[PDB]
Amino acid sequence: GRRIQGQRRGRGTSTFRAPSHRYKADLEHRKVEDGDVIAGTVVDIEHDPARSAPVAAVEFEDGDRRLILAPEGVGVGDELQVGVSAEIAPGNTLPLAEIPEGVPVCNVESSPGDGGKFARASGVNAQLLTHDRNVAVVKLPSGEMKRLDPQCRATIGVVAGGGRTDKPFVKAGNKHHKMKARGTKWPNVRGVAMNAVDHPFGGGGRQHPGKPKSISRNAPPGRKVGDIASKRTGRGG
RNA sequence: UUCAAGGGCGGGGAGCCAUGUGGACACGACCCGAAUCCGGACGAUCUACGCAUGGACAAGAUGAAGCGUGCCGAAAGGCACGUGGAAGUCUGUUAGAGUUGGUGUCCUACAAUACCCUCUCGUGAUCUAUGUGUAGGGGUGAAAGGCCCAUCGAGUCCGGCA
RNA sequence: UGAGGCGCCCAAAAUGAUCGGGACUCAAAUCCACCACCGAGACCUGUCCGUACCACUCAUACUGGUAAUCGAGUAGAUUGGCGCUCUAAUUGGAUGGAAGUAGGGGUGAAAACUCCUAUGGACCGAUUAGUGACGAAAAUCCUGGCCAUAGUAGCAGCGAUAGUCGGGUGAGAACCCCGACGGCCUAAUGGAUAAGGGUUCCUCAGCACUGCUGAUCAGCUGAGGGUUAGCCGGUCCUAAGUCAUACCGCAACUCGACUAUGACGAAAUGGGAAACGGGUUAAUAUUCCCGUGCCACUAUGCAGUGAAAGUUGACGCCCUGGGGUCGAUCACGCUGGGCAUCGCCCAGUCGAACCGUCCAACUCCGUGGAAGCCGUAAUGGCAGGAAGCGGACGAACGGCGGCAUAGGGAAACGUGAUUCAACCUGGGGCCCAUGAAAAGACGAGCAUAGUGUCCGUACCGAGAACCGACACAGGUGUCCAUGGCGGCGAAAGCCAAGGCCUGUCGGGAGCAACCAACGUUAGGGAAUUCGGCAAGUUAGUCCCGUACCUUCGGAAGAAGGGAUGCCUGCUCCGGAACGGAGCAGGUCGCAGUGACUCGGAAGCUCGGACUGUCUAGUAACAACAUAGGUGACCGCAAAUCCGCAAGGACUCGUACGGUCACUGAAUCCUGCCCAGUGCAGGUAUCUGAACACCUCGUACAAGAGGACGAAGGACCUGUCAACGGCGGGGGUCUUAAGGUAGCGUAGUACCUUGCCGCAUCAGUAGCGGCUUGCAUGAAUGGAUUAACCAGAGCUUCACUGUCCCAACGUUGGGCCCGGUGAACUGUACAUUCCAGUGCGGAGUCUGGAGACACCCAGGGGGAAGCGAAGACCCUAUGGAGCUUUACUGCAGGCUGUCGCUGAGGACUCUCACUCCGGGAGGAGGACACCGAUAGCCGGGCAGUUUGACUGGGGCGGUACGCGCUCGAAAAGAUAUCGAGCGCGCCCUAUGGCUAUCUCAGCCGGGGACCCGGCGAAGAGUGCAAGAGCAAAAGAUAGCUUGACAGUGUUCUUCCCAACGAGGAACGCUGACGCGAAAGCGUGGUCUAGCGAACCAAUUAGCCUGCUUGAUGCGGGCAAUUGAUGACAGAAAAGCUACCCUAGGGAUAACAGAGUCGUCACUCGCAAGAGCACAUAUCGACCGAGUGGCUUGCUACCUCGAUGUCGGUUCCCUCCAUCCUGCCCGUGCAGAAGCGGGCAAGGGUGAGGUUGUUCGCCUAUUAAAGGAGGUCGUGAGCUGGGUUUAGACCGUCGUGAGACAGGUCGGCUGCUAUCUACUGGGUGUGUAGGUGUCUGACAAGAACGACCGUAUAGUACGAGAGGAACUACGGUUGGUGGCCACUGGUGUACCGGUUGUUCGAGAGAGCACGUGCCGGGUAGCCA
Ligand SMILES: CSC[S@](=O)C[C@H](CO)NC(=O)/C=C/c1c(C)[nH]c(=O)[nH]c1=O
Ligand SMILES: [Cl-]
Ligand SMILES: [Cl-]
Ligand SMILES: [Cl-]
Ligand SMILES: [Cl-]
Ligand SMILES: [K+]
Ligand SMILES: [Mg+2]
Ligand SMILES: [Mg+2]
Ligand SMILES: [Mg+2]
Ligand SMILES: [Mg+2]
Ligand SMILES: [Mg+2]
Ligand SMILES: [Mg+2]
Ligand SMILES: [Mg+2]
Ligand SMILES: [Mg+2]
Ligand SMILES: [Mg+2]
Ligand SMILES: [Mg+2]
Ligand SMILES: [Mg+2]
Ligand SMILES: [Mg+2]
Ligand SMILES: [Mg+2]
Ligand SMILES: [Mg+2]
Ligand SMILES: [Mg+2]
Ligand SMILES: [Mg+2]
Ligand SMILES: [Mg+2]
Ligand SMILES: [Mg+2]
Ligand SMILES: [Mg+2]
Ligand SMILES: [Mg+2]
Ligand SMILES: [Mg+2]
Ligand SMILES: [Mg+2]
Ligand SMILES: [Mg+2]
Ligand SMILES: [Mg+2]
Ligand SMILES: [Mg+2]
Ligand SMILES: [Mg+2]
Ligand SMILES: [Mg+2]
Ligand SMILES: [Mg+2]
Ligand SMILES: [Mg+2]
Ligand SMILES: [Mg+2]
Ligand SMILES: [Mg+2]
Ligand SMILES: [Mg+2]
Ligand SMILES: [Mg+2]
Ligand SMILES: [Mg+2]
Ligand SMILES: [Mg+2]
Ligand SMILES: [Mg+2]
Ligand SMILES: [Mg+2]
Ligand SMILES: [Mg+2]
Ligand SMILES: [Mg+2]
Ligand SMILES: [Mg+2]
Ligand SMILES: [Mg+2]
Ligand SMILES: [Mg+2]
Ligand SMILES: [Mg+2]
Ligand SMILES: [Mg+2]
Ligand SMILES: [Mg+2]
Ligand SMILES: [Mg+2]
Ligand SMILES: [Mg+2]
Ligand SMILES: [Mg+2]
Ligand SMILES: [Mg+2]
Ligand SMILES: [Mg+2]
Ligand SMILES: [Mg+2]
Ligand SMILES: [Mg+2]
Ligand SMILES: [Mg+2]
Ligand code: NA
Ligand code: NA
Ligand code: NA
Ligand code: NA
Ligand code: NA
Ligand code: NA
Ligand code: NA
Ligand code: NA
Ligand code: NA
Ligand code: NA
Ligand code: NA
Ligand code: NA
Ligand code: NA
Ligand code: NA
Ligand code: NA
Ligand code: NA
Ligand code: NA
Ligand code: NA
Ligand code: NA
Ligand code: NA
Ligand code: NA
Ligand code: NA
Ligand code: NA
Ligand code: NA
Ligand code: NA
Ligand code: NA
Ligand SMILES: [Sr+2]
Ligand SMILES: [Sr+2]
Ligand SMILES: [Sr+2]
Ligand SMILES: [Sr+2]
Ligand SMILES: [Sr+2]
Ligand SMILES: [Sr+2]
Ligand SMILES: [Sr+2]
Ligand SMILES: [Sr+2]
Ligand SMILES: [Sr+2]
Ligand SMILES: [Sr+2]
Ligand SMILES: [Sr+2]
Ligand SMILES: [Sr+2]
Ligand SMILES: [Sr+2]
Ligand SMILES: [Sr+2]
Ligand SMILES: [Sr+2]
Ligand SMILES: [Sr+2]
Ligand SMILES: [Sr+2]
Ligand SMILES: [Sr+2]
Ligand SMILES: [Sr+2]
Ligand SMILES: [Sr+2]
Ligand SMILES: [Sr+2]
Ligand SMILES: [Sr+2]
Ligand SMILES: [Sr+2]
Ligand SMILES: [Sr+2]
Ligand SMILES: [Sr+2]
Ligand SMILES: [Sr+2]
Ligand SMILES: [Sr+2]
Ligand SMILES: [Sr+2]
Ligand SMILES: [Sr+2]
Ligand SMILES: [Sr+2]
Ligand SMILES: [Sr+2]
Ligand SMILES: [Sr+2]
Ligand SMILES: [Sr+2]
Ligand SMILES: [Sr+2]
Ligand SMILES: [Sr+2]
Ligand SMILES: [Sr+2]
Ligand SMILES: [Sr+2]
Ligand SMILES: [Sr+2]
Ligand SMILES: [Sr+2]
Ligand SMILES: [Sr+2]
Ligand SMILES: [Sr+2]
Ligand SMILES: [Sr+2]
Ligand SMILES: [Sr+2]
Ligand SMILES: [Sr+2]
Ligand SMILES: [Sr+2]
Ligand SMILES: [Sr+2]
Ligand SMILES: [Sr+2]
Ligand SMILES: [Sr+2]
Ligand SMILES: [Sr+2]
Ligand SMILES: [Sr+2]
Ligand SMILES: [Sr+2]
Ligand SMILES: [Sr+2]
Ligand SMILES: [Sr+2]
Repeated sequence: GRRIQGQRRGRGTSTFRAPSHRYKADLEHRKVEDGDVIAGTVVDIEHDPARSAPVAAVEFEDGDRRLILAPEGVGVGDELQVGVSAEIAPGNTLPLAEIPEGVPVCNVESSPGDGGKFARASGVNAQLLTHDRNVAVVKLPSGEMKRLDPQCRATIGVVAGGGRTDKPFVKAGNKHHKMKARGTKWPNVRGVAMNAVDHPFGGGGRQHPGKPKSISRNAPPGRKVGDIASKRTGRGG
């Protein structure tokens, strides 16, 4: 047949790329020499096109003006700290080691100095549970217990924008505007609604997948559609 | 070949070459005739979708939240009037976009998709110009096997090829 | 009373009857005899030719001879000859005229040869041997040329109907120019431009070309000329993004991703230093010239030490205040014009950049001191300091002054105001959406001077300059969005400025038919139709008023009702408007939203929630999307995806994420099933590859086996909002469960027009209910639902030419004339008609009939008309797209192993390598990544296959390999999807021999046993059938292994007649068994029980392997076993309605033709009953027929096409008669029924469901008959059904997909040549004229039917009931004609009146061929 939509994606053509030339900044933690002698002042709160959440512009002591992944409760004028000796206050960044157990953090680094990888979406937060000399245990938004190098930096507090998901889009037009700010092809035509040549589920008088939807992990691209390697399906049992 | 026998093939000198001609096989194989398949190229001046930078939307209707005033209330609030001006909101041949019916006109046409009346949309998932990107078993597709320069259930050109 | 001959009745069909026709009756019939004739290419006969044979001969050269026993021919075989080109040898012709061509003479059976004459003006032969791009009637053959078509179609149709009278120029004027009059265009038909074009621009001179006619004209032809820039674009900047170089990949590159660098990337329309006004030319113009001004850089001078922080460039959508120019309008003045019953109407009244100055808003400061005040259109503001007062900063493309005794104007050369586009500046609101960047500029003075180069510059910008082959009704961006009236308006309509008469052929006919657009139609009012399709109705604004239902938004403009102008004088709101809302009085019309503009309304049901999307070019929908619901994967060194790789999208993203899927708003809900399939997890044991390891084997190696065992599978578990499933049976069974809530005859229900009800005169429709559901049912989502809809169906009110039933009118065509001027199509002939025949669907054949030639107009019956090598169907060892547990492979994923890879069946470490980090360093780590290989998964991808037979194909079946009987016609051979029926083995005895013996069955004596008798065979002999067999071929007993090895002959397979395996009969040789021996035994009495090559295993001996020997392991001769049943041998599944090609009437669908079982109709016989009575009437059985209306059968015609059903319109016919006329019978009193006969003149109608045909139903009727004409009628109409592509449901299928099952949508080309006919002409014939006739023939339905009255309340009859003859009056259908009457029309005409323009008035134009309304003459009509 013809390559399915999931295969057109990988080519990274315009239709599938994110509007990067419109994105603001890479909200990675600042790189400090050591000591924590780095402080800045929240100079402004801005909208972040790539995450539908707010971001804060900070002016650091040494003269660096950088956008920051802002937690909830940060406002203009407030002073933020980034370093091993930073104060344990919402909005400050420091290694997990320096963080008191039982404190919600966000923008947690995967590997020390990478800039942050976990808990960066609207209103989410990781939960630092255990400390140690070799391993800091964090509970991520998905609820999974993650073991991290205690040298991994994080920001105290939860991410700004919480509850963004509580309000329904109501209209296709609203979904539309948001989708235009992402790297996604939208709207979505059902596989069952296409011709056999276009999808494993296409074809047949009435619409229906002429096959079970749970597909093997080993399936090749073009065939791996439907419920990928499902451990189970439905709501029952 | 055969204990044995019986079979098979060959045996008392005619061939070799040349020229014409009958016929066979591979090759285009008496000549034309068709839908393919493959290779390398050329096309996004059409069109599909995305992106960049610009542009367009008379007038009218309806009257959301919010706010106000008055009365009622212990309060919560309620009611009335006003204000306000929301909306993939209504009417609209505004610009602009489209095309339900006439199965009208035309059907060697004005036109290889046109004409007229009726009809639908017209502040938005809107329409539109230019630039720009995606290329052939590949694009693009709110999916009709639609569209990729009058051609697409696999473009076009030349070649494979007689 | 029997028999025979001829005839009669039985006896009905569709355009015109037939024996070929005429026509025939003591025959021109039939039968019995006879007589004489005609009539082939036969037969006889003369001459000649060919061929064969004979004699003579070198001869196949002559000559002679023979043919009763020779003379036709498609495919094909054989052989002699004609012509063409060039070569060679030999030999000729030609300027005293070659070849060729044209006409003509001669020869040859013919191919073809030759001569004469004319033309021509230079080459041309013959013989012989060669050479070959050597011969055309044909291929929808190719190219060129040409005729008919035809002086034909077009030069009309579009909301842009456009001209006319004079004159000018010229050889020539409808369309070239001037004037007048008349018109057209207003977001365009005007002005400026982008792309694109490229000289189209201007001038002069032209008209052969181009131009829908003409042309003096031009976008055409000839010749010249024309585009002038510091300040308008380019140039500069960067955008999405592109390229180049470096680096890396790649076999490689002109290929490819990242990362660096550099460059490229915006001409209307992104950012951006600076120019305005006027004048000038045939054509340029912010470019030239005049005046005035400005910017940048540089130099000099003065000033200045500031200089980079900040600001700007620089920004979304929606609402809105304020400032404010142009425009427009109002008031008054000035200048000029127009009009002249008034006193009005029009135009103008100007003046830039720039320099200078003014500042509202915003922000902030001082003062002040609000505890309730300040403020807005609105929000709002304040002791964190309100108002008020003062102040800093601070705007216009704006005001003001200069510019300006610049410019411009004939002149005047204004002044104020309102509403205010541009432009300036604020306030508010929205985002799961956040609305560029960079160069540059400001920051940062002034004088004077110098420099400011390079490229573009014309013109069109479109119903003739662009793209569409065109001077194409198409397509094509920007701005002019503020000209006047109008009105809500950037709407309509009318009119300016400006443009045009080129959406470019004209002339003529009261101008016919017919067609395209359109106006008006009495009464009825959807009767029309599949369907109100088409048309119409309603309409603007204000007031009153407004249901069910509802998600409380809506429904809603629901519905329904009323008002509407003008004039006079006023009130209210507001600062006011040339803004708005009202009042009082007066008054006109048919009509006051007067034209124009401008909704018809209501209810029920189905679907999809909604806005949105889509098949460019037959589908706009119920399909796609959607928010909402849900499930799946993934912690980021991730999941998913692209790349061979280098690398990459997602991703400046991180679970409130984003990937993969399903369902499809809300609301109420979403049951049972984990057996199969899918996914996932687990797994003692089982199974499970390669490397390494072990055993055997090999001096080694091949190889055989073993141990170990990953993923995977077995096995267990989880999982259905995972594929899917939820039946039959009984009061469980398959295969897990056995259908719960709901809904239900459904867009799903075959039966089916289900049944009841509603509604209608009548309702296959629709709605409600019932419901056992052929075959509903829960995210394959169920139910339900307000709102929405060019979605499907139904009903009602209103309205109407849809209809009854048509008419009249308008505009453009049509017709005639001038000019211009195609195409389609053409084997030939062609004046046809009725029958027949023929490959069964004829203008051309046969027989008749008719027919004087030509032309004009017409509507289209026929030419199975033209257009397209049928899209249907089948066939082909065709193609393609699609599917899958088809065949075979390939990517990809998982997994083991080896290399990378290091040190000390579980472990530590660091040093390769990986990742994080700017770095130090951290994390990990011999793993991972990568290379190689092995096992598993693997329609994600590729190549293929998927057979044949067949009363078409499919399904079914196998007549696909074998044996028997019959078919089979007495040798042999012989078909069908012919009839009956078998074989794919079985048997160590059920084989072989020998000995002894005789069987079924019946009878007699003591179903077992014993004895006797009869008994040619009916028994038995493995299994079909047919055949064979009795001291046996059977039975019993005993013995035995011949069911043996080798090798042939022959026949069969395969008649004749070639073909393999297989088989049989008969031999020779060897070895045996039994018998006294002859002899028997090559399996079972005979005919079925079967399998190639390649390969393997096996048996015995031998041959052989690359210089040589040995060993291993191979190659071969002969043969046995292993299978191909599609059985003389491929390894092999489907869909296509998205389809494509080659062909086929070799094969189907409709139709024709044949048949006539079926169907319709009739007849013979007459049982039976009809109270008695066969026959008033009904009528079984059985028998005999006719038709060609039903159906089936066949495959004869057609696949280079003969368009389906139904309807409609229009014409002809048949009779088997429904009515009407005339009769006969009756179980006929009458009236009326019932049955029958003659008879085809006429009639046979309107409606409800349904596409229907049919049929059911309703009211009428004399009756409301049936059938043929290609199931008459699409070059006539329709397009509802059927029958393409889109989509849904039920059922089927793993799936693609399928289903005379249902459902919504879905294209109808052509200018008539011939013929035919309706009408109209011109000629010829009869044979200069006028007028009047005849009547062969021809057409008619010209008339059909009914009601009523008198007869008569009579005849008849107890009564009830109730006729006729005849004479009358009227109605209806049909027919022909006419307009006094009634009615319609009446774009003659007269009137009323709305908007607008001409100043008013008067009088007029436009508002589509009347703006609208009223009346209406002639004429035409019903
Ligand atoms: C020129 S061919 C005309 S068609 O054959 C006309 C005939 C009329 O009987 N129609 C049919 O035969 C229709 C057959 C159909 C069949 C077999 N199957 C279907 O599903 N639908 C049909 O219409
Ligand atoms: Cl989202
Ligand atoms: Cl000859
Ligand atoms: Cl320019
Ligand atoms: Cl304001
Ligand atoms: K055919
Ligand atoms: Mg970041
Ligand atoms: Mg996008
Ligand atoms: Mg979807
Ligand atoms: Mg589809
Ligand atoms: Mg597929
Ligand atoms: Mg383009
Ligand atoms: Mg209001
Ligand atoms: Mg574009
Ligand atoms: Mg010679
Ligand atoms: Mg020739
Ligand atoms: Mg003609
Ligand atoms: Mg001239
Ligand atoms: Mg000019
Ligand atoms: Mg024109
Ligand atoms: Mg009427
Ligand atoms: Mg009818
Ligand atoms: Mg209509
Ligand atoms: Mg007032
Ligand atoms: Mg229905
Ligand atoms: Mg919809
Ligand atoms: Mg279409
Ligand atoms: Mg539509
Ligand atoms: Mg969803
Ligand atoms: Mg769906
Ligand atoms: Mg849907
Ligand atoms: Mg019903
Ligand atoms: Mg369920
Ligand atoms: Mg579904
Ligand atoms: Mg064909
Ligand atoms: Mg087909
Ligand atoms: Mg194929
Ligand atoms: Mg890295
Ligand atoms: Mg395939
Ligand atoms: Mg092949
Ligand atoms: Mg076949
Ligand atoms: Mg015989
Ligand atoms: Mg084989
Ligand atoms: Mg063997
Ligand atoms: Mg065979
Ligand atoms: Mg074909
Ligand atoms: Mg034939
Ligand atoms: Mg046939
Ligand atoms: Mg035809
Ligand atoms: Mg009769
Ligand atoms: Mg009687
Ligand atoms: Mg008649
Ligand atoms: Mg017919
Ligand atoms: Mg016809
Ligand atoms: Mg037709
Ligand atoms: Mg026609
Ligand atoms: Mg229909
Ligand atoms: Mg489809
Ligand atoms: Mg069908
Ligand atoms: Na092929
Ligand atoms: Na393009
Ligand atoms: Na309100
Ligand atoms: Na339309
Ligand atoms: Na292709
Ligand atoms: Na012959
Ligand atoms: Na031709
Ligand atoms: Na000024
Ligand atoms: Na003209
Ligand atoms: Na809309
Ligand atoms: Na299961
Ligand atoms: Na079901
Ligand atoms: Na809609
Ligand atoms: Na009419
Ligand atoms: Na005709
Ligand atoms: Na195909
Ligand atoms: Na086959
Ligand atoms: Na059959
Ligand atoms: Na044999
Ligand atoms: Na018959
Ligand atoms: Na009659
Ligand atoms: Na009917
Ligand atoms: Na026909
Ligand atoms: Na018809
Ligand atoms: Na038609
Ligand atoms: Na028809
Ligand atoms: Sr990052
Ligand atoms: Sr980083
Ligand atoms: Sr499917
Ligand atoms: Sr469940
Ligand atoms: Sr483009
Ligand atoms: Sr709207
Ligand atoms: Sr239509
Ligand atoms: Sr119409
Ligand atoms: Sr057309
Ligand atoms: Sr509208
Ligand atoms: Sr195309
Ligand atoms: Sr070729
Ligand atoms: Sr002969
Ligand atoms: Sr002969
Ligand atoms: Sr030739
Ligand atoms: Sr001609
Ligand atoms: Sr005209
Ligand atoms: Sr036209
Ligand atoms: Sr001339
Ligand atoms: Sr010109
Ligand atoms: Sr550039
Ligand atoms: Sr610009
Ligand atoms: Sr204003
Ligand atoms: Sr110009
Ligand atoms: Sr222009
Ligand atoms: Sr145009
Ligand atoms: Sr004018
Ligand atoms: Sr002209
Ligand atoms: Sr009239
Ligand atoms: Sr009707
Ligand atoms: Sr009707
Ligand atoms: Sr359409
Ligand atoms: Sr729902
Ligand atoms: Sr399972
Ligand atoms: Sr039930
Ligand atoms: Sr005609
Ligand atoms: Sr058949
Ligand atoms: Sr025998
Ligand atoms: Sr199947
Ligand atoms: Sr289909
Ligand atoms: Sr034909
Ligand atoms: Sr008769
Ligand atoms: Sr009668
Ligand atoms: Sr019929
Ligand atoms: Sr019926
Ligand atoms: Sr039907
Ligand atoms: Sr169907
Ligand atoms: Sr239809
Ligand atoms: Sr004569
Ligand atoms: Sr009477
Ligand atoms: Sr009486
Ligand atoms: Sr008029
Ligand atoms: Sr009106």
